[PDB]
Amino acid sequence: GLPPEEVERIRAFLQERIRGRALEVHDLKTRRAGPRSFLEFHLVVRGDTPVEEAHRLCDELERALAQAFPGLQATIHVEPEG
Amino acid sequence: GLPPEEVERIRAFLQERIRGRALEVHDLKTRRAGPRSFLEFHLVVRGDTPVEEAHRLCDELERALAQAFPGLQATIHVEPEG
Repeated sequence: GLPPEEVERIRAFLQERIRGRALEVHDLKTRRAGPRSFLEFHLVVRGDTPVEEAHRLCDELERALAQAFPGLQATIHVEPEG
Repeated sequence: GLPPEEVERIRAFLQERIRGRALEVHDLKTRRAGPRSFLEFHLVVRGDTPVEEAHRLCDELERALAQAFPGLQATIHVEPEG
């Protein structure tokens, strides 16, 4: 897994980016493979969120994470509130 | 994989069960493990489908598949049209 400090940076980065668009990030898991790294988390959204909207958010977050954390690839599991 | 006639019955079953609730199923992958079997597929929904509704449909399809094909367990990837 990635260093705890990095995980905290990633959490803070996500929190800022999801304001008004998602409710919670949880079940966050990481692993390193040399020059590359992996992140997986559940992204909680309002139940009424359109699937397209959730998908677009995930795509944006993946791109943003890749830029801010070189080598990092994210997998995101969208979850409705409750 | 499962016997070819069975895979087609699974496909046709899904296509019926999603009438009025999703658009398409694709990329069906199957495996047998003794008396158990596994299915993975992609479920295409309208972009405006609420995330709660997509989640509920996946749970329903999983239950329906387990009843119609004893021992079969499904994993479903939701995706918006286009």
